[PDB]
Amino acid sequence: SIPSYLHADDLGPWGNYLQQVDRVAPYLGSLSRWIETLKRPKRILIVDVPIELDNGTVAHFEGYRVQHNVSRGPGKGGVRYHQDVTLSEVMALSAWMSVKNAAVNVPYGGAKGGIRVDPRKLSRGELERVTRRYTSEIGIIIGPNTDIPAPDVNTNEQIMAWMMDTYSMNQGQTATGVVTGKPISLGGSLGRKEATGRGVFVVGCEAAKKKGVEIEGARIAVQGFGNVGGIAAKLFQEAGAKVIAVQDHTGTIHQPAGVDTAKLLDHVGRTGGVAGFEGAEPMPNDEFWTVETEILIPAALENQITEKNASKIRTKIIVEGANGPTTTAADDILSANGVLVIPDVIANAGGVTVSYFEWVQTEDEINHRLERVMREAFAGVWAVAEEHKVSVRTAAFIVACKRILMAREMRGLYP
Amino acid sequence: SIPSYLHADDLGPWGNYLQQVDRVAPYLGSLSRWIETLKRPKRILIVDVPIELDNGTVAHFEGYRVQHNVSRGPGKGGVRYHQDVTLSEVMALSAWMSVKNAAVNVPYGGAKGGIRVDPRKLSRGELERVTRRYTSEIGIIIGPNTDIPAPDVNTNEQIMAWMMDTYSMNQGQTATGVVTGKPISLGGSLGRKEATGRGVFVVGCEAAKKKGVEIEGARIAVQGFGNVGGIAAKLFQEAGAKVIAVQDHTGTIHQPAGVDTAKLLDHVGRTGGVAGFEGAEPMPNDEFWTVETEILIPAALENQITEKNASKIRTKIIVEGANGPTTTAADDILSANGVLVIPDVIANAGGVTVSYFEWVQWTEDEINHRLERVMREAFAGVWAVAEEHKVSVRTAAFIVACKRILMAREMRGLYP
Amino acid sequence: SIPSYLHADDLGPWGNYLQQVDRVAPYLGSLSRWIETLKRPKRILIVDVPIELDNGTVAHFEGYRVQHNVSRGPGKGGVRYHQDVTLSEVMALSAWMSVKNAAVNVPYGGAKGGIRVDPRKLSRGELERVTRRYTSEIGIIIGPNTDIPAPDVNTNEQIMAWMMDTYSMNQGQTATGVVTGKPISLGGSLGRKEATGRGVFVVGCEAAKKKGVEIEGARIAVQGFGNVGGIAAKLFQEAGAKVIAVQDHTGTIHQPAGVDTAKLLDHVGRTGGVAGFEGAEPMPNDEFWTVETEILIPAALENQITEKNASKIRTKIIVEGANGPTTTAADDILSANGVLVIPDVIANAGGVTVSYFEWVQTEDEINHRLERVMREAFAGVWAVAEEHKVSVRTAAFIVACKRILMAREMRGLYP
Amino acid sequence: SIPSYLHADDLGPWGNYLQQVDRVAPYLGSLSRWIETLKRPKRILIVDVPIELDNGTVAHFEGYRVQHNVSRGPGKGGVRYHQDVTLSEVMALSAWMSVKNAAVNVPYGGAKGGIRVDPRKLSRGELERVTRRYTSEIGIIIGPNTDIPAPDVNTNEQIMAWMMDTYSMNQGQTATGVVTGKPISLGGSLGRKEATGRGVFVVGCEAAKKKGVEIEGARIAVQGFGNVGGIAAKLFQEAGAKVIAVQDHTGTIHQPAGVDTAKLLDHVGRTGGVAGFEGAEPMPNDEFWTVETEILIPAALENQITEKNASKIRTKIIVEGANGPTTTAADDILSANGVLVIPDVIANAGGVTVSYFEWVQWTEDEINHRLERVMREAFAGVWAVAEEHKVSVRTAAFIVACKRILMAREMRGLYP
Ligand SMILES: NC(=O)c1ccc[n+]([C@@H]2O[C@H](COP(=O)([O-])OP(=O)(O)OC[C@H]3O[C@@H](n4cnc5c(N)ncnc54)[C@H](O)[C@@H]3O)[C@@H](O)[C@H]2O)c1
Ligand SMILES: NC(=O)c1ccc[n+]([C@@H]2O[C@H](COP(=O)([O-])OP(=O)(O)OC[C@H]3O[C@@H](n4cnc5c(N)ncnc54)[C@H](O)[C@@H]3O)[C@@H](O)[C@H]2O)c1
Ligand SMILES: NC(=O)c1ccc[n+]([C@@H]2O[C@H](COP(=O)([O-])OP(=O)(O)OC[C@H]3O[C@@H](n4cnc5c(N)ncnc54)[C@H](O)[C@@H]3O)[C@@H](O)[C@H]2O)c1
Ligand SMILES: NC(=O)c1ccc[n+]([C@@H]2O[C@H](COP(=O)([O-])OP(=O)(O)OC[C@H]3O[C@@H](n4cnc5c(N)ncnc54)[C@H](O)[C@@H]3O)[C@@H](O)[C@H]2O)c1
Ligand SMILES: O=C(O)CCC(=O)C(=O)O
Ligand SMILES: O=C(O)CCC(=O)C(=O)O
Ligand SMILES: O=C(O)CCC(=O)C(=O)O
Ligand SMILES: O=C(O)CCC(=O)C(=O)O
Repeated sequence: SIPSYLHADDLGPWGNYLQQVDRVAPYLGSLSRWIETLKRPKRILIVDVPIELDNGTVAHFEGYRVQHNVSRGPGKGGVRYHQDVTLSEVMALSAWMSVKNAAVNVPYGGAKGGIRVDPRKLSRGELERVTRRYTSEIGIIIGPNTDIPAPDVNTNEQIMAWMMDTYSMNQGQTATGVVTGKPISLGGSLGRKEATGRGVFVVGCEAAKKKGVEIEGARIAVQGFGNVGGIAAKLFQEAGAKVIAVQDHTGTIHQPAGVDTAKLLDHVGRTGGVAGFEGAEPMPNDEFWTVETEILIPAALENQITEKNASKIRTKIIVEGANGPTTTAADDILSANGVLVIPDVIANAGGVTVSYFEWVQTEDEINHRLERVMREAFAGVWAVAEEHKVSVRTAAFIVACKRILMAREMRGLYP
Repeated sequence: SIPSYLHADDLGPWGNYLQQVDRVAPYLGSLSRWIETLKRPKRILIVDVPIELDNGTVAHFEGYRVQHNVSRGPGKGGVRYHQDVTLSEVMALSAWMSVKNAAVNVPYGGAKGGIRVDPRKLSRGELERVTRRYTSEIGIIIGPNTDIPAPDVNTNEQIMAWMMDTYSMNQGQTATGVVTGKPISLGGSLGRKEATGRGVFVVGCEAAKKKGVEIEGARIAVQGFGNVGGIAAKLFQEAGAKVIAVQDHTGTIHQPAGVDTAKLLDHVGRTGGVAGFEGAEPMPNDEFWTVETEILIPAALENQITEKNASKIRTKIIVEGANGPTTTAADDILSANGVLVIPDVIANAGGVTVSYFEWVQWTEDEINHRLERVMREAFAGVWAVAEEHKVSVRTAAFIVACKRILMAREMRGLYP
Repeated sequence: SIPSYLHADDLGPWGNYLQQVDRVAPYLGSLSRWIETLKRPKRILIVDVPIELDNGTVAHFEGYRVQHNVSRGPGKGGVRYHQDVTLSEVMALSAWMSVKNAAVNVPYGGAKGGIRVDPRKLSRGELERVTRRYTSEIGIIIGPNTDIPAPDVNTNEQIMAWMMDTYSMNQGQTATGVVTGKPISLGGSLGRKEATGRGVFVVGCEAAKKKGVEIEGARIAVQGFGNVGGIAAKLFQEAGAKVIAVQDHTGTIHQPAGVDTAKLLDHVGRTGGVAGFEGAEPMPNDEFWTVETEILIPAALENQITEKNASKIRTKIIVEGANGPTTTAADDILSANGVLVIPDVIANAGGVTVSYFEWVQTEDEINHRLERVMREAFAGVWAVAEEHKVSVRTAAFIVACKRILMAREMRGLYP
Repeated sequence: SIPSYLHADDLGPWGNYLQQVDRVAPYLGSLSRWIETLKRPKRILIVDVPIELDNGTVAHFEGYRVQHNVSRGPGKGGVRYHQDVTLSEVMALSAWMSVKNAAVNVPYGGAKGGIRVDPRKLSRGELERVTRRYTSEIGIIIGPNTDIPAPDVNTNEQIMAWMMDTYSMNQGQTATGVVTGKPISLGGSLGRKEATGRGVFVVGCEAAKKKGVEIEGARIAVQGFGNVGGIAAKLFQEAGAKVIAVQDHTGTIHQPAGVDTAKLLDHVGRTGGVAGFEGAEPMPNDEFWTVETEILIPAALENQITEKNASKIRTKIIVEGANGPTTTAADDILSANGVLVIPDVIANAGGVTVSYFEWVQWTEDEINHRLERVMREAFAGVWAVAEEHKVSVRTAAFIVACKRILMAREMRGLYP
């Protein structure tokens, strides 16, 4: 049964997560007794985030920090700034953290934050004030040893610096370990910046090996061209693939010869989106999903590959950079159509893997260890998929949830 | 706008509270720029409360602690165990705490807790385990100097004792100030246990003087016969009133000679409700609202006097012991019909008043004498404001309370 | 069943305390279920207290803090420095604290401290160093809101000042509420210094009314002439009584005319004890107990009125200033001889009552409220004794233990 | 002088420890002035552990946590559940932790915990409640940076999980570092679980080299077949040795061909002990000590090799898996009989060594490979000391450890 604070016909991403839980249920053996633990976050914190606007009036924004499961260790997970941030969305994101963390076996529980705001509508000062007030409000449950935030959509090294500074001033001492994804002047690295994109690239290459797809001249489509999508695209072109189609919030472009990802990155950084890129042609947004490719990389927001457009997708491999881009109804259609789907909770875990590295701590040393971690987790999940004759997503959930509920099992209930 | 985590077609009591806020808006003056602070709780904590049931299976209950506003001091407010506990309801209850605390001028912010559970369905052990797990889950935001819980619907000295012990054991030291409503053996009193009901009685008498109603012979109806309703009814009969009708969750009883509250209290204690009481007749639940009285006392749950039944009410004074029992639509109808309505946020504040006396530390009589006097003073103050602005006592109570709460916000400012 | 860390043949005062608990068991009713709580201290802390001696060598002393029961509130109770301090003794003293605190109804659990040292064998420097090391070592379980020490045998305002300072310096801030019995300069009072003796005097007068003993001309004998004994004798002489026999660790003196208590106080202060006092005749220690009196006040150490000498006693009232001066075998003998015995756990509760007054914070007003509390506590216990046909001691335990165990019952067990 | 809270005629294991300290006294040099530090634990905490039994009765158990010496670092040491747990035993166990941690040079002081309880007499629910109440009571002095418990007799990864969870719920955050010996799901390893038994095997092979004893074909007798005894016997059989006699609390078995340790471990798991094992013959308990072996491994409880049975032992090497299994009087007898005794404070330090590894953040084989190396090197260092002073390995081990502990005490000094 769903919690009374949610509406059953308005479950958003959390409704998808719950479907993914139902699908792993038959594979949990005696851990089944504990399955409801997956459907109930330990801690939901909803905080008022009031600031004085530049125009003189007071503005109130919804801030969230959800700790979904911390059986295995302190909470870990990013912070989203987006106009569509909601309780149900932050809950789902915190759950996929719990599952991805268990799946790649980092000693972290899952947590997530969000502010319901479009940062484009705020001045730089307003953005800073919102960030600091939010960090003050959630300070009561975060900390280097308790719950460690990180970037997500519309947040970045600057937002993390403001968070780290605010928490430090509040507490009275510099605490670099309270957030990851920090600027290098404060402890972070170019390693962490490209970690998520690089993980996506690595597991996409491992899947291509399985699917018999050659990376040289492989057609790639990417949704999103920010921290995850932009980096994944850069690495695939550098591997000799052709990134032939990109869609973001500003529109869609198309380049049969493959875009110059370097120039497109600079263009995205200069205008805020791919629309207007000189080295490509504009394309209707719907046509993006029908462009024939070898690999499709959803790396924008959730619920993008759905019952509605899944059948018209013509690709060999989907590699989920985004959290929850694909629904379970879509999974079924894509499988029936012979598409290999590499799940978010495996594919995008590069970020939290290096976040772990940053929390504990060449650039090549880091990356080579990450690539090892990502291949090994992929290898393991693949073996579980083969063993139980299930999709890679289900297999990922088998591995992650067995680790989560065994922790619950051993820890027990008090009292 | 309303927060995105609520639905507009499902606001519960929070919707009623927002309407009450709209009505104080014209009276805030320069503090109007802060009015949205009243519509946004500072802190919403929702916790999982898992236990193993006696039967071997794991059960998960919804737990809540909402700190609506702490501009003026630490959080203060009860914990409700009820099957219809929801986010919006605990939100509304915590907001009424902020207002009532500012109205009677105790240095507490408003907070409230809830567990979505029917205690009737739980064994005594299960109820303990639920209470302890809840307490350990919200431990991170409560404490004797931070947020202090107390009883509410279906909770009592035993539930409070369990919360206090749990918190103490988690913290590693006895912390008797972490909750109020404690049993005598842990720092509480019979004073606090009858405080809210006594506050209702005192305030109802002050109102009766204003409307020219004599207490001796006066007909009283009471919805709810628990901690608040039972004591209120008991005190009114002892003052010479006739409690002629009682409704609770088990049924409605009617007795024009006035019930023996001593015997009815005992009956509710043995059986669980007023249903089946010897000294009365059973009456249809809807009919309860139509019984002619001098004073009607809703002391059960919220949203009980509505546009559906407000025109049918025949009484001179409503004194709200319950939180949120009357909607703003009902207010308009009752006022049109010349009914005097004394708002919850004044009438039921006797509890948090003596809760303050428990937390901060004189005979019981002396303690009651100060309580009675505190309630009289706050009533007279709110009444003076009602006359000043020619508004209802509810609006005046909000004028007084929100001016205190928002001036605190104004002075504290925003950081950064 | 006694704990394994004690020896049955070597129980010391704990053995007497256990017999007292057995004597209250028939009167607990439904609270009998919890009676073992009285028999088991929540917390025993034994600490090494090493210092460097003046002679250049290292000395190790035994330090103790026992928290017997904290159901009703934070621990409260004094610290004894004495060569015969032992685990069993500190346990017993902490348990009498719990009981007296509930009998007089202050919101404190029972606790006690001790250092097995004879201060007469230490220089002032050494005594200070021992006091400070001991405070640092037990720091982890004491504090203004947790456990509040106080004086007892061979400790006083100077020991308390050192304890308070050490704790403040360890914690980084002045914390005056960490102990009671402080010097005036640090928050304390003459009211607290005389509180225990005054309580003994008050209660003694209430018993005298019950037994028809006139204070005017009454013969008083006091064992111990320290903080408790000295002050009680002083108040009784001021009330017109004759203090005719005093015994302390240095000897016994006798003065049928009644000693000048003021001069004897001065003499003890200068020489260390009553021995050699000019205004009295020396007398064998054993003969002390046979001197006929109206009121006998044991205000020294425990186990002083026993099966061996109880039959020899010729007095009308015994008022216990000391903790546990009278064994249960002695109670029975005394009972049979028509001697009224007013128990320690009522008679000496003046200290903790004004200690409470100190912990929360005129002198005449402060004493006027000490006297009212003591009379009301005495009348209440007297009522219970008559109601149940039991001794005053048993009645005091009835009142105290019903309050202690009802707090236990209500708090329950977690888990 | 012994502390007044102990009896000279009832010192238990603590008395044996003191004899051991006396034997190292001539070798301390200038650090002699601090010898009494070895004989006085910094901190003894004894706690009441009340629970409600399944039959409705309140039961009180004795809980202990003794922090013997923390000059060199945070406290580290196991928790024993046993019916003969006593103050003197937990003191002795804490002190051997101090010594072994210094001997193998891990940055931990010595501590130990226990509950005087026979787990066989409690249900699983009762055992859990005891564990949790104990953890909440000793919480005030344990923590990941303060004092980190671990397994010992009758405790294990399930007990560790419960301690960890309790401490985390009390503190309000997951704290996986508060204990070691955790299950894999909570951060523990198979390396840690086999660690002590493995270190016993490693040093046993290091002594076998010194004595020219071939592991292949060597006769082994083990007392105790739990976490230490079981894994040690397995590792020896896998190295070609024959495990010919096993004694545990249920009895003694004999098998001159060498037991299948895999099948015996399974039997012990299923029935609780070695009694009834089909693959061997029953044998009188006292005869266990007279069986001729190459290697004898006491891996049960203390005081098993004494004046009484020492002259009867026919073996080449004794390797102490247990804490304090051998008295000083037995030591002398064994030395005169040419038996080589490898002491507990070196031989069983494998656990704390990997406990350190767990607490701090390589495959399971690299973990083991590092364990093997540190154990060989610590053995070789103590051996060099023993030959330097012409003393036993036990005395040499104390020389190494006590010099390090007392130098730490010397530098830190006394405050004030
Ligand atoms: N370390 C990380 O940053 C990390 C780790 C794991 C998963 N993720 C997930 O990866 C995804 C992207 O994260 P980011 O860090 O790249 O965000 P980012 O803010 O750098 O860029 C976000 C991208 O999403 C696109 N987008 C937004 N709304 C869109 C719409 N309606 N239609 C199409 N595209 C739209 C934007 O145009 C932009 O390209 C999110 O799902 C995030 O949760 C991020
Ligand atoms: N100190 C306090 O307990 C306190 C303080 C201030 C306000 N209040 C308010 O007073 C009211 C009652 O508090 P309590 O402490 O009396 O609770 P209580 O649990 O002692 O009893 C509650 C009463 O409500 C009645 N009730 C429940 N459902 C009903 C229904 N559907 N129809 C009619 N009656 C119904 C129950 O039968 C019972 O008589 C609540 O609104 C509570 O918020 C209580
Ligand atoms: N606030 C308090 O100080 C307080 C409160 C309650 C109870 N008590 C009890 O009162 C008693 C005395 O307390 P104090 O504070 O007066 O101690 P104190 O150290 O001021 O004087 C103690 C007295 O005991 C005497 N004494 C010691 N050994 C003796 C022996 N073998 N024979 C005879 N006399 C001996 C000493 O000579 C001295 O007169 C103790 O039992 C203490 O626990 C003290
Ligand atoms: N990591 C560890 O577990 C660890 C580390 C270092 C030292 N030790 C020591 O090793 C010994 C056991 O460790 P464990 O972890 O194996 O305990 P365990 O509880 O797994 O098994 C204990 C063994 O002792 C046996 N035993 C109990 N009483 C006995 C008796 N009277 N006669 C003969 N055998 C008896 C039991 O039958 C069982 O075989 C203890 O001395 C413990 O302190 C354990
Ligand atoms: O780096 C992290 O902590 C994880 C970032 C995140 O939220 C994600 O993996 O989606
Ligand atoms: O006494 C308190 O602190 C809270 C009482 C309460 O919950 C209420 O006033 O409704
Ligand atoms: O003042 C106190 O806290 C108690 C003094 C004391 O030790 C006693 O009452 O015996
Ligand atoms: O793992 C540890 O901390 C040590 C276990 C223990 O108590 C021992 O070595 O005997």
